[PDB]
Amino acid sequence: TVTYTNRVADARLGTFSQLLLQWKGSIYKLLYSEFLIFISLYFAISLVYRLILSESQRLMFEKLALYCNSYAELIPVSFVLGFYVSLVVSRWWAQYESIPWPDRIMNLVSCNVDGEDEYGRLLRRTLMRYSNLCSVLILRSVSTAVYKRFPSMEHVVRAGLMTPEEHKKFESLNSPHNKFWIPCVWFSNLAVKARNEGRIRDSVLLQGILNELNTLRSQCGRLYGYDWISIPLVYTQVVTVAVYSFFLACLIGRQFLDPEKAYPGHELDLFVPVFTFLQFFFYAGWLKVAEQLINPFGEDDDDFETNWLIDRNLQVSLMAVDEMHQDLPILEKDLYWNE
Amino acid sequence: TVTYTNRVADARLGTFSQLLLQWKGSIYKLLYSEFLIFISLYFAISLVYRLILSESQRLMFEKLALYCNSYAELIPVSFVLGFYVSLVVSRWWAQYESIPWPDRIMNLVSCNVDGEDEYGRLLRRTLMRYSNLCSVLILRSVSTAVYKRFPSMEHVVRAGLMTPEEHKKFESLNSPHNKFWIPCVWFSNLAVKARNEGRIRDSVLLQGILNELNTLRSQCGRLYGYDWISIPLVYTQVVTVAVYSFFLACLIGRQFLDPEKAYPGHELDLFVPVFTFLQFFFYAGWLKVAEQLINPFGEDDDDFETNWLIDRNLQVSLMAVDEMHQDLPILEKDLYWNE
Amino acid sequence: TVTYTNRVADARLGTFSQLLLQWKGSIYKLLYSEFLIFISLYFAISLVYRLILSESQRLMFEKLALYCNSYAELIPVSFVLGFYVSLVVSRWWAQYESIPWPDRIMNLVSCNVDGEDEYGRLLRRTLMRYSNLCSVLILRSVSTAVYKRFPSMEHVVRAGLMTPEEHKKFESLNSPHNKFWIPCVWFSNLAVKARNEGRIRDSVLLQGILNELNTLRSQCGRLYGYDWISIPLVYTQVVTVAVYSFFLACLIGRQFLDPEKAYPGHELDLFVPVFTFLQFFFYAGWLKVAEQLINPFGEDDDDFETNWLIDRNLQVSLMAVDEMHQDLPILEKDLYWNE
Amino acid sequence: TVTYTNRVADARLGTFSQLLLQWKGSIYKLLYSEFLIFISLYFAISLVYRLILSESQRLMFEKLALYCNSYAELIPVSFVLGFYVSLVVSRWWAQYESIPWPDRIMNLVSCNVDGEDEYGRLLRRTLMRYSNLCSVLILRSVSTAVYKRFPSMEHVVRAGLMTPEEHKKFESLNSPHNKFWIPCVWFSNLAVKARNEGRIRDSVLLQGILNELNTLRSQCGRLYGYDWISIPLVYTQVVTVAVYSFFLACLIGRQFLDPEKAYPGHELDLFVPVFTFLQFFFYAGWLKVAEQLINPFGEDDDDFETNWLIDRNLQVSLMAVDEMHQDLPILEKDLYWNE
Amino acid sequence: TVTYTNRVADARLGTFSQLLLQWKGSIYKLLYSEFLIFISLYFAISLVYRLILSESQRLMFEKLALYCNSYAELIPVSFVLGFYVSLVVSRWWAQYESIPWPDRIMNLVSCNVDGEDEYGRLLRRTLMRYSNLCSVLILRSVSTAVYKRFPSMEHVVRAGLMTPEEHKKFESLNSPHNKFWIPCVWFSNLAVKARNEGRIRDSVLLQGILNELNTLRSQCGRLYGYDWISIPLVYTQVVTVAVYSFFLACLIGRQFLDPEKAYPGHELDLFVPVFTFLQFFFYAGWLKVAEQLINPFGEDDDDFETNWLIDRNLQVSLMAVDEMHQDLPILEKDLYWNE
Ligand SMILES: [Ca+2]
Ligand SMILES: [Ca+2]
Ligand SMILES: [Ca+2]
Ligand SMILES: [Ca+2]
Ligand SMILES: [Ca+2]
Repeated sequence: TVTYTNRVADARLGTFSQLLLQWKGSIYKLLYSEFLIFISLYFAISLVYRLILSESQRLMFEKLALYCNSYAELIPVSFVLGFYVSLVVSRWWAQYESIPWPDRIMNLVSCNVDGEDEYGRLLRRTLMRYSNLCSVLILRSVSTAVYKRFPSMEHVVRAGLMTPEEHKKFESLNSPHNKFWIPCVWFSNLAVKARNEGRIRDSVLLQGILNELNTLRSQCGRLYGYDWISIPLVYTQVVTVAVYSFFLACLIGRQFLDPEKAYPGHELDLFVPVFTFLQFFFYAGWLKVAEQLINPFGEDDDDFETNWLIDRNLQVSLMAVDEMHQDLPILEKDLYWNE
Repeated sequence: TVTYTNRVADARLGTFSQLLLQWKGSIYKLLYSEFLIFISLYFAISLVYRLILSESQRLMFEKLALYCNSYAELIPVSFVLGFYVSLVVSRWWAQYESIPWPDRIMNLVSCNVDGEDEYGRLLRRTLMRYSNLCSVLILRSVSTAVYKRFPSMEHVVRAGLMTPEEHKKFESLNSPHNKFWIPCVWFSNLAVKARNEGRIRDSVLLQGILNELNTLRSQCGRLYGYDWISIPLVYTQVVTVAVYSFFLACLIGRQFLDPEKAYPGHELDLFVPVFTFLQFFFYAGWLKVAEQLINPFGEDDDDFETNWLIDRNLQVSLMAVDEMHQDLPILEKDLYWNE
Repeated sequence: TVTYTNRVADARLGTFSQLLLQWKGSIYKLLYSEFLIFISLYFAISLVYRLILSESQRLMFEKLALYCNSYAELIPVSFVLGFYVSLVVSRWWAQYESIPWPDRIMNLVSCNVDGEDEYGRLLRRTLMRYSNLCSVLILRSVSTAVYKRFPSMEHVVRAGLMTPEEHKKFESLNSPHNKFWIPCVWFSNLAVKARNEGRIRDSVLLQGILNELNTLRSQCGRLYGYDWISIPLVYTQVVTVAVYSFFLACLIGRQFLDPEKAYPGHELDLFVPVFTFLQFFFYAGWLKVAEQLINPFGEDDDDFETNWLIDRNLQVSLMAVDEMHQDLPILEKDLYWNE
Repeated sequence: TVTYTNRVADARLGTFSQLLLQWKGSIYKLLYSEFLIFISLYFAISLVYRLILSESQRLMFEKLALYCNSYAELIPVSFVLGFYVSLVVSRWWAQYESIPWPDRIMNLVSCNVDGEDEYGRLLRRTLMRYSNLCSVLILRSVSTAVYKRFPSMEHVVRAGLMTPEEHKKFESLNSPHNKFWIPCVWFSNLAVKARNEGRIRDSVLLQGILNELNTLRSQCGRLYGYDWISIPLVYTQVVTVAVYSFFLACLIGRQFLDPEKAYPGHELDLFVPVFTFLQFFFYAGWLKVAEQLINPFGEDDDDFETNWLIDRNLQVSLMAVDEMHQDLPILEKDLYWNE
Repeated sequence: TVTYTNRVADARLGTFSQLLLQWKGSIYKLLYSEFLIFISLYFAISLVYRLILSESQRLMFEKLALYCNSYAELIPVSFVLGFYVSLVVSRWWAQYESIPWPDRIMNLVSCNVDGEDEYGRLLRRTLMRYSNLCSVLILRSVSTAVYKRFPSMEHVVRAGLMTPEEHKKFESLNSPHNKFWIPCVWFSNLAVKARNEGRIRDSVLLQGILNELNTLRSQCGRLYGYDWISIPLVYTQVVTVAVYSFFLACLIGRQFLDPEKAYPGHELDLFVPVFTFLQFFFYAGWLKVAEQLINPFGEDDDDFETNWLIDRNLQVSLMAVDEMHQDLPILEKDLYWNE
């Protein structure tokens, strides 16, 4: 993602005007190629009109230019872009909040699974590693950056997320579907084993741990559902046909005709339409918003930083249930102590 | 569904322009017949205008064409399509998230119902099969693809979802309503029987299993509610009358009149209106979005893959509570082991 | 409600065009009287213009018709109808999901309240009957169809929902407010009595039953809140003044003036404006959507079927906690049994 | 509030047309003064134009009227009113659902706190009175009607909501912030005291009572948050500058000019513009919707009835935990008793 | 924030018109510099047109002014501002409700952690101080005002939120990420230690305390997610290019041309366009709404008062779990006591 939230905290004079001079993740980086194609086509048509055509051909081209200028209409294009980009942004933020965080399971496994010896330490680390693996196996299915980081399951083993005996048990389980649900079953079986051996005290603490497991499972299921069910293809083809029809009308209708014939609206020849190019930046950039956000797990400048998030979740989890189990600072009186 | 999420991960040059060359689930496959009817009517009217009519008849037709061209208005049609398609897409995604998944019940039944002998194995398998049956009995009511897969209850028996004694008990229960709530009562009675025989340890684990049962029941109730309560019929008839009135105005008002009489706006005869046909693709495709998504359990190219989802849920459930009960990999130290 | 969800499963050629030939719940049944009033007023003004008026009076009427045709403006009317109908449809679907279903309480009372003798049977039936009564007492307050079914509390007694001793206890309780909260207190007291006599085993099962009771109470409170707090009256009067002002402009501005005087836009006399009548069907039907859905508990063709839903809930509840208490089919091996 | 939900149940002929003849809470009562100011300014300008000005002054005024009529533009005003009123109505209904209801705590305190003697009776009444006080102390902060009912804390004591020893303990607690959180701490301490004395049986029932306490605390926190964080002032000033700029353009541009000079669009002198006044009612009433609903706890005709709701909550709570503790009707067989 | 909710309770005559005379947080304070730049550029171009240019240059400037006036189009600018400001306001209110409040943890820690001696007092104070620290460490990451209050962790120590031994333990924990999750692990370990020493009675009360801890952790995670994932930069650059293109068209197209040449629409020379400046206030202020609300934790007049909220939360928490532990008013009969 491109974070600029510290830049737009106050509403000063140059609040949003300073954001037009940025390159990374901007509208220019997304519209360079389309703008150069549009410039090339426009000045090609204009120079063919000025230099090649004969006089009757010029008259027919002027009539065609008036015909095409009658259909350059902005309002329904603005409608369909507004509703489509609203749908895309709603699904974008809805996909962000489905990314699973291990912290709620971390707080309970760090405290409730007892044992300051080796075995309870190993038990807590294995539980949080099973929680992180259940998230990595769905992020490598919904994202291309995580999939380029983990192309095979052996790359998941190399990273330390899965011991080779867990990989042998993982491949021995025979299922033709996506296997992101395997560690979230291993977690619950290990938690019940830990209770039956005497590490978890009562049933209530075990059921709290299992409820947070099911919450993380529902998060992974939401990510799977957003990846598997896209925005419909016809509703994307409608907005592209609309925007490209508007720009095809503006390629011909927005020419500068001959002023000696005095057409209404064509009394001046400027050789370069500034406002047509600004309308191009407006409409084509407001389509590129929806092009960028339709899959936020890719590799754009403003797609989600998911590899960083995997690294954070693994380090924080194994830090909090190993180095922070019953390791508290000394209970002292605070500054607001009355008596 | 038609998945193209891997294709639109990055915002390259040909991001959405490559989606216009696709056929399966596209706008062309949904607009072929309407477009051919529109082409036939338009060129019929145009050739009758050019070849059959006399001169005074030609003058009356030109006056009628100016009258009909005065009413080809795009802005309220774009309004009503925008709001209606927003409603349809909101209900579409709301119906996806109501499809029940057995995984939250699966995690708890795989671990908490004890017994490595035959009886506890049979008990866990019967519990997850009662959870899957409560979902299949509502998917064969809300969907046409699941109903063509399971036309009678005997087809549900053949698939292994229901033993014949369960079918005899199912038909002995006399109720004139939809019976999708029967296995979700059998589940809770079998869970309480399993607790009273000594398989489930405490009351807390039993109540956690029953809470996940009630969550799956609420999912099935949401699917029943979305199928039974449609979008109102008058609010669909409004958008169809609007779009067909616009196209009836464009059949006559968008003719190419005789240029020798020099009507304002009709100075050139091109024999084929490109921009009228592009406006047809835009408006008729933005109506076909709402036609396709108004019942996402049918048999379109972008309706929900529900038979696959039933097969997945059954295989994953019976795999996780039978082959994975207290079958864990060997507890080893991970790569991040400090001491 | 008018269900057509099986008709619009696929996006065929005649998907929505077949819905224009339906009568029950359609736009025609809602716009018959307004359309006949509009036709009568329009042709009255037109025939007075053609037959009664003198020539200077004709000239003044033509000037008035041009003045009124200058104000027939469609875009803000389409704005205010779009936002108002969006609010109405949002509240409509929000009121559907607040209707209470007894099934979550049914699953727990069918299993956890023990006793295969007469007393436990009577206890379970009394609990589910107290759950259904707490829903009927709010549906007869928010709906007119349920109120015509149950005009007095004696009609609730006749239907079997309330024994006469419960009616005596119900009328002995002195409160000047709506008494839909009485059976939801009787439920919790009977559940605690059932626990203290030895029927409910532990505290956890009792608290699960009471939590589902409070969920059904929150559902009834939502229905009470949606009925008591309407859409504001000024926001309905705005959209009616807007639509009726547009149609008052179209009564006079859309006349066919005399072609011999050659007004711009009035060069042809057709005697019947097709597109004005189609704009009438569009705008008046898109107002009738909001007229129909503003109270979905009435007696329209697409209001909620609430009497059927009460009958279903009562039959399913008393069936599941009496005939299905510890009455399970024989535990057999399924078809996917491995060993 | 103005309830008309029983009036608009069916979609008859006079469904919404009968709502235009109502006065209480209507558009007329909110637009009387603005409409009279607009009428006075308009006819003042018109009579100064007709009677006072000389001929060259008349020519300059006609040029100014054409200039101002060129800027009376309706579409962006309709945009900004639509989005702003959508925000106001969304926050309005969101503030209704945050009003706390004591019924979920009432069901649990009526049943779980044991004791048919004096002490348990006093304990249950004190618990529900602490629940109601925690709601009254935030309704007298967010509302002006509740604040006029309870101007000081002594008026809260007079009403019986707070005994004078509770007022002494309430004022002894020294905090410079709003003290609506004090009775919601007293509730939890009294509940734990009641458990430790033997009135509440187990820990599970105590934790259920405390969870419903925290739910009511979150409701009060939502009301505090909606009152403290208003809609931004600049986003209200934008819509008022837009609507008043449109009406300032219509004061001068919508004059009836001299017909003898034959301006295009001013060929008739009617002395009173009907459609300009109807556009005034439309736009000014669609602003008065947002003016009325921006604080729904005031004293408009369609603000929330909060004093009634406080009276209801207090009477229902003290009725249900005192007169209805273990006072059940006699368990009889219902009408659907099979055997 | 700027609170005016007490001012707009009723819908009087001067309800919103009195808000146009306010300065703090208004549209004037946000548009002063842009308005002066626009005034300077406009009157510079106008005086260069009136005094410097020759006659043929005047003719070319009039042609250029007609060309630029043909592109001053308001409707798509109003579209894109409406949808963008709707997104900004939705995220604004969504970020308000993610601010964590300690009151739900406060109610349970004040009652369930036993001990009226020194040790239980210190235990309850340390628990609520760990809850407040977990909120301060994320507010100093998402806000600039809290970060200017707490620039280093030593400033957090000075304020009494963290004792120096807790700071030594906090810096000994080695993690390269944001450490706002450390006190929410210390809380759960101290709660389990308090249960194992005999202060918390059962497992159910401990699990309720831990569930409210996880709820506050999810609140802090939501604030972190809204700060880290901004609105996309291209979707802000689109709306700024649109608004600045409209104002660049209005700088030249809205000039007052020479009336002696009698251009259509330029028949009068007023020297100052009132309606162009009002359209500037409308569009530029409706952009400044989105400029102000895009980061509501900054230092605008209508950003969130977060330092006050931190002070309130700390004082209320340490007041309620120290001075209010088992300190109840005397149980007296209320005014509604029957017998
Ligand atoms: Ca992307
Ligand atoms: Ca379909
Ligand atoms: Ca109705
Ligand atoms: Ca108000
Ligand atoms: Ca700000």
